[PDB]
Amino acid sequence: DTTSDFHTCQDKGGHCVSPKIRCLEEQLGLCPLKRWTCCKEI
Repeated sequence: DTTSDFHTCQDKGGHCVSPKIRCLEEQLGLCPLKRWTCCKEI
């Protein structure tokens, strides 16, 4: 991508969390970094 235009993480569910964060509910989206999960609240 040249710009953020897609189904992101924080938008449909919750914010992007680094692969060591308390996930209340894990969901699917786009986070630009690493193994960052889209977590619906922490």
